[PDB]
Amino acid sequence: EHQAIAKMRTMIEGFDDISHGGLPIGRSTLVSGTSGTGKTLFSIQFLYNGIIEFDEPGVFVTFEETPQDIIKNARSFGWDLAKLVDEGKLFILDASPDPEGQEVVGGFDLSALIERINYAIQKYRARRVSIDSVTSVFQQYDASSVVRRELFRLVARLKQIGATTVMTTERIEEYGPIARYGVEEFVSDNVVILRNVLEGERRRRTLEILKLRGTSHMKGEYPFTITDHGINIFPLGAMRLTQRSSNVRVSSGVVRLDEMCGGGFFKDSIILATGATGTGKTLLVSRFVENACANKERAILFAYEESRAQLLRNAYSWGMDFEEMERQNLLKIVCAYPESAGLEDHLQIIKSEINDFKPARIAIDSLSALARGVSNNAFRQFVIGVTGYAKQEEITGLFTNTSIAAITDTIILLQYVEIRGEMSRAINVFKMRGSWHDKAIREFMISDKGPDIKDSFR
Amino acid sequence: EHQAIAKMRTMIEGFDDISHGGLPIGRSTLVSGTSGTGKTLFSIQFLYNGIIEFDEPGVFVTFEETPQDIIKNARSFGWDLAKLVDEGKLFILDASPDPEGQEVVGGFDLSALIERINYAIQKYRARRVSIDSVTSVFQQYDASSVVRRELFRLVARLKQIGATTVMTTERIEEYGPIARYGVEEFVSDNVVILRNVLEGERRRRTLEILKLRGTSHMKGEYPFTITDHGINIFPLGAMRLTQRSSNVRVSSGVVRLDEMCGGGFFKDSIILATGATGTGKTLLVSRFVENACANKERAILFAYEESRAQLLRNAYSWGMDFEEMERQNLLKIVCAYPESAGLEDHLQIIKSEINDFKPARIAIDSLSALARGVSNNAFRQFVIGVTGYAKQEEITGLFTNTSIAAITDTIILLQYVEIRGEMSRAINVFKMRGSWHDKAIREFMISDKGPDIKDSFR
Amino acid sequence: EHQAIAKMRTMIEGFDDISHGGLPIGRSTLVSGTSGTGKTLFSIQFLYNGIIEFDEPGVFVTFEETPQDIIKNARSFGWDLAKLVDEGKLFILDASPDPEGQEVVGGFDLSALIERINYAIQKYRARRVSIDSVTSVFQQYDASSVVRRELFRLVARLKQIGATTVMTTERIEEYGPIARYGVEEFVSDNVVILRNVLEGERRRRTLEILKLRGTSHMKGEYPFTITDHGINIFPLGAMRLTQRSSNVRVSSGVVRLDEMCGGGFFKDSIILATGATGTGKTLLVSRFVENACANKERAILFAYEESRAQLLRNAYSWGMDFEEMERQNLLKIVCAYPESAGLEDHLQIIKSEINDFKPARIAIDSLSALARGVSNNAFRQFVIGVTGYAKQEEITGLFTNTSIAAITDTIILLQYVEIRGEMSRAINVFKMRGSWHDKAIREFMISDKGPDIKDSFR
Ligand SMILES: Nc1ncnc2c1ncn2[C@@H]1O[C@H](COP(=O)(O)OP(=O)(O)OP(=O)(O)O)[C@@H](O)[C@H]1O
Ligand SMILES: Nc1ncnc2c1ncn2[C@@H]1O[C@H](COP(=O)(O)OP(=O)(O)OP(=O)(O)O)[C@@H](O)[C@H]1O
Ligand SMILES: Nc1ncnc2c1ncn2[C@@H]1O[C@H](COP(=O)(O)OP(=O)(O)OP(=O)(O)O)[C@@H](O)[C@H]1O
Ligand SMILES: Nc1ncnc2c1ncn2[C@@H]1O[C@H](COP(=O)(O)OP(=O)(O)OP(=O)(O)O)[C@@H](O)[C@H]1O
Ligand SMILES: Nc1ncnc2c1ncn2[C@@H]1O[C@H](COP(=O)(O)OP(=O)(O)OP(=O)(O)O)[C@@H](O)[C@H]1O
Ligand SMILES: Nc1ncnc2c1ncn2[C@@H]1O[C@H](COP(=O)(O)OP(=O)(O)OP(=O)(O)O)[C@@H](O)[C@H]1O
Ligand SMILES: [Mg+2]
Ligand SMILES: [Mg+2]
Ligand SMILES: [Mg+2]
Ligand SMILES: [Mg+2]
Ligand SMILES: [Mg+2]
Ligand SMILES: [Mg+2]
Repeated sequence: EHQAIAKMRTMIEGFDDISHGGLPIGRSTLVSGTSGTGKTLFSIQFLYNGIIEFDEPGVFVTFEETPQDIIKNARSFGWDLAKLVDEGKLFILDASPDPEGQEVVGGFDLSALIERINYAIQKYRARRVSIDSVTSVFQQYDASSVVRRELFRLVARLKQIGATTVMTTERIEEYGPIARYGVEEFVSDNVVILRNVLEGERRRRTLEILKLRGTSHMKGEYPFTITDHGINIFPLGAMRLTQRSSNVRVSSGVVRLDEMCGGGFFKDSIILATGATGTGKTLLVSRFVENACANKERAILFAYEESRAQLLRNAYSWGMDFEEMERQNLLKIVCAYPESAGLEDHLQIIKSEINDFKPARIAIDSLSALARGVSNNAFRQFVIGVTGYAKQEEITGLFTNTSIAAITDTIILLQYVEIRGEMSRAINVFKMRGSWHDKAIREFMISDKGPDIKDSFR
Repeated sequence: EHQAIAKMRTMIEGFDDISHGGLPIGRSTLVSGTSGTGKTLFSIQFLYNGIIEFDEPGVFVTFEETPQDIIKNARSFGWDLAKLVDEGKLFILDASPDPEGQEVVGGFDLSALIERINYAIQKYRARRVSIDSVTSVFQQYDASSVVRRELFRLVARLKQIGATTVMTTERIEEYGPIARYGVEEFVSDNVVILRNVLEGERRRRTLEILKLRGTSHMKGEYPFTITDHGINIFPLGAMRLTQRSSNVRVSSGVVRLDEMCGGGFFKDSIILATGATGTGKTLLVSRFVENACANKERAILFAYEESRAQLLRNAYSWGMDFEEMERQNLLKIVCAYPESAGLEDHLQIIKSEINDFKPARIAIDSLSALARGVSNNAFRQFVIGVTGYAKQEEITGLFTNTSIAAITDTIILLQYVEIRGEMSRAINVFKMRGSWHDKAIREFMISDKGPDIKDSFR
Repeated sequence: EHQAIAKMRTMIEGFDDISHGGLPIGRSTLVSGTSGTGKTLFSIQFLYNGIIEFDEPGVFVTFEETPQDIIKNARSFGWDLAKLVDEGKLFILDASPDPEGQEVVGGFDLSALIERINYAIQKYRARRVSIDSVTSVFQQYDASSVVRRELFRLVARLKQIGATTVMTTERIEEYGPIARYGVEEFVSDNVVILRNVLEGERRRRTLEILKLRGTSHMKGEYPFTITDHGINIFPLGAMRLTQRSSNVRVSSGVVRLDEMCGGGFFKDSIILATGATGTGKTLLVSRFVENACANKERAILFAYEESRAQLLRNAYSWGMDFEEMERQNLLKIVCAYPESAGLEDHLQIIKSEINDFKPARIAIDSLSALARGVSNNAFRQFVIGVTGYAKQEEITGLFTNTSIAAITDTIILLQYVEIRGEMSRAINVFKMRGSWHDKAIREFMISDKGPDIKDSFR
């Protein structure tokens, strides 16, 4: 209702839409998670994007890893930190100890740990601080009520200096307490929790903001993925659309099908073909993709239950010759496998290939193959993400389901009808959005040229 | 995006496809698991394959087992370690204690344990170190925050020496914490966890890489099996195929069936026969196998619900004489039992027999017998593995199911039809991939010669 | 692939098929289980069968029971130990303490416990050692990391002496850790765990080998039963068969059933009669059993729902006179009750009666009565065990099920058909294996003589 707390953009893909503008300026943040969960590179990316984009130097405090290993690990993501250290922008502070030697109590914060930090801040004019593994200095005393004053004096002193801070903490369990001692969540103003939960012999990374005092955020768990470019969080939200085309109807391979359905599929719409097995869905996918090369357009076919070479053989059996249209770079075949990764990584692969090839038509074969063994919520998230990315990029998408409906625009239903001791077939344009769709039920046969929709069942 | 961390191949079957090229060079690795889980021989195999293939000497540090027992245990797998000790390649270091004597604090790392290791490394020019049961030296003090500095100084010193290291740690629970003290996962760069989980009065071994800092890997649990040659992990992934045959259609036993189905089964395809009990599925399996001897080819029949001798009796009742074609080594019968082992063991037996006999036809009788009592995910993994190995080796496979479909290529349906107070039968080629398949529904009878597909039900 | 570890046969019924030849020679073995689970008599039987069969003397170390009580407890199983002590074969060593007195630390191993053991081994030339309740000497100090070196020096010293050793350990929980302190499973080479799990107000004993270093075994839980002769484990595995009979077809009580079904039931086959209640299944069982006395053969009827006297009354109502054929010792009736014991106890009773009477025909009435309230897996094991023992002994078996099928050879289906306001019946030989089986559906009535298969339903 009035003035709010100013925030700082982290430039991590997807985090700034979750926290409503970034992290608050001048306050600490706790990033706690179990082992192997992705919390060391969060601070690395938070420093790197701040240096590169807005030209803000930052410091990095280490407790377990030497700086050379940090630079070597960050070298795999593409970005180089040794050059930025040479330029005097970034300063890796070392507080990890010697492999041999003695100790007394393990030092103290205002002894040297905050003094060297403050000297480096006033020397490099840093704006962002990333203290990593604060649990590595409190470990020497199992004194759960004594670490409160240590964390409190650290957070208060860093607030007095006036720099944005990210702290990192370890867990033991996945859905238990937020940290080890059950103290740090009641001290830090901002809490971010990372999970790596194992269910059904598969892992799944999620991110969650627990509290930001004095401002608003999004509540719940949001999935992410560590890739070659770093952490990639997936948010939600519908931007502006240009859906009002209504006259840029495109063909659907079969001209007899386009006699039905009002004159062709809309350019920005989701088409669903459904039916039992062996009924002719891959034939419709093949027609839909192979029609695109006649207008000199690009198209991608994601196959999830066929072995490419088999697709080429069946296509040449129908008279298609995907190899020729693959030579001219008008068709791409991915030929993946459903259990090779999770639905999250599959969605990332789909988005990367769509961005790489820039097509005009997308055909995902057998969504029902991606729905075997996974949970219902994850599959629903995958379907919504794929459909939203397809409709936002103005791409005609065709999906195949083996026997969602409130999301798709057109539905073609295929089936078997037993006639006189023989198994025939039938086709039916079940629904459309904004067109007349030929309410008859006609039969068809898969000949040696393709589908041939015959007269009705009267 | 840039230069990555160089890796070292362990030559374990299936591990190099999971970790994307092996283990990182010059960094430690934690292999933690419960009792009896296969973590001692992981290090033995990691040393042995490194010596044999690439000629890299290595050292083995012991804490509980005397070297003679290690050599005697490794002798059962076929490989001999005493000769390699004589050649001066491998050096079993002993740090296990005397059965009688005294102690002070149990020694220390830089006292003698790292000094003898470093002396042996500089003496034998070793490249691979396998410290086994590091928990056997930290046990004397229940000081969970004090073992952190010990493990850290060990890992850092071994990194300074610059050798690839594999450490071994014990657990108490299966799905609880990664190790005993909840510390070692936050110290070591690489974590590998082995499980031996008991569910439904059956055991199942799985392997999982939890984190590799600075590189990529596969996430989740992957099953393995300890055999006469060592650990045999089962990866995933489809290599190059030669599916584009389309012309090397083979017969299907019954020439009347080959009048249907377009002219025979394809050479590289999966055939599924389905129906209720008593409808004649083993008859089709018998015809399919006994056709192969007419062209002087090899064929295997995996029986899972019949007692060999009963198969012989029923075959002689149909006129097959399996002894004659078994005497010429053109037919092999396995005669196994479903609850005698798990699905991974069954798949390993199938693969070993296929590799041993080099056949052209595989007939697995009653997949529905293997699916009783097991979980759904394990059965799906078994089906995909068997089908992938069959289609990779260019082998015609016939599977029997008693009343999957998206993986098979042809489907034959059998059923009962009650006509005029009598129970008849019928046949129906339900689907095919890349052929015309005679959409009629005809009856057949199991006479004293075999099946006789009669006219239609009009 | 090469030379393996030599093993020693324990001669316990069923254990030598699980561990592939017995226990390894010269190494310890941990037998841990909760209270009342059957681990004291395991060592007693391991010593006794070694003395009796292979003429190997042994020693028995006691910690809580005086030797006189051990002899008195072993006297109930039939075997006598006092005679073997007199002959100088068995030596029951005593280490249990005095009911009154003092102590210092509770002694020590190399003080007297291993020295008296070694003296007895060198005196009696013993080969087998059975130390019982090793937890009774480490109990005085709750020092879970200090018992490790004690167990280690005990196992190493016993290996140096060179005798096969069986140790016994206690638990508190059923599916928790293997022992009390979570140490002994990481020390001993061989681990055997006994369970006595309570589920559904019933107990069930199982056995499991967890690890044998350097050799192979069976993985999972295997049920056993303590009887008058000792522990009796139930393994799996199909030996040689003589199923190729095909010409010894026996009659089926009703001759009108025998012009159907090809000429009679096969002599070594499993017959299943199924249908609703009140349909006439016990009549078929009665005919099947009472046919056997006409050829002067033996037959057993296991009744599980009816009540002896009632069977006699209904048989005399049908004209059977079971008392006369019982007087000549050609018929035996068991007259048990389903909830009187567990499925393993029922299977053991069935096997004992079959071995005792040496019959030619078994009729188990109402398998569906044994399947009420039990789990699915245990019932499946019961069915497979009964069928395998019946087919291995060359015994014709008839089973009754009230409305499996992939294991039985013939199926007779019985039902109700409502005709014109009256409830009739029908019969149908649903399936056979290796014979022609009269595919019609005929009716029958239960008259005052027996069944009368009438004409068909056309
Ligand atoms: N280039 C990469 N591509 C894919 N995944 C990567 C890549 N680099 C690292 N990873 C993954 O990211 C994770 C590494 O996380 P990071 O080391 O930054 O923190 P952390 O392991 O959670 O920290 P800590 O070890 O202190 O608990 C691992 O799961 C690793 O497999
Ligand atoms: N040359 C051909 N002549 C006749 N029919 C053919 C030919 N090639 C393929 N078919 C037909 O292809 C059908 C197999 O199904 P199809 O490959 O069209 O996939 P789908 O049922 O749409 O879906 P899915 O790929 O998920 O099984 C069979 O019914 C078969 O008749
Ligand atoms: N030749 C073999 N064939 C099959 N299984 C074997 C063979 N040799 C050993 N095994 C099995 O491998 C396992 C032995 O594992 P290994 O001795 O390498 O380590 P571990 O038992 O996990 O170690 P620790 O005892 O320290 O916990 C056991 O399950 C054993 O039954
Ligand atoms: N000599 C024979 N004459 C007539 N019918 C026979 C003969 N031998 C076997 N049969 C037939 O065999 C059938 C038994 O089924 P079959 O052994 O063919 O297996 P299936 O139904 O394909 O599957 P399953 O392996 O589950 O039994 C019976 O219906 C019976 O009619
Ligand atoms: N003759 C017998 N018939 C049937 N069951 C018997 C017979 N004798 C003993 N049992 C049963 O066997 C078990 C006795 O086991 P045993 O005394 O050998 O060891 P344990 O009870 O497991 O040992 P501990 O008391 O040290 O825990 C009891 O369940 C007892 O009821
Ligand atoms: N003397 C009789 N006259 C006519 N019918 C009789 C006579 N005795 C018995 N029955 C018949 O016995 C039937 C009862 O079923 P029956 O005792 O044959 O067992 P079942 O249905 O095969 O199985 P279960 O004994 O397991 O319930 C009744 O339908 C009844 O008609
Ligand atoms: Mg880290
Ligand atoms: Mg398809
Ligand atoms: Mg070990
Ligand atoms: Mg069969
Ligand atoms: Mg006892
Ligand atoms: Mg009855």
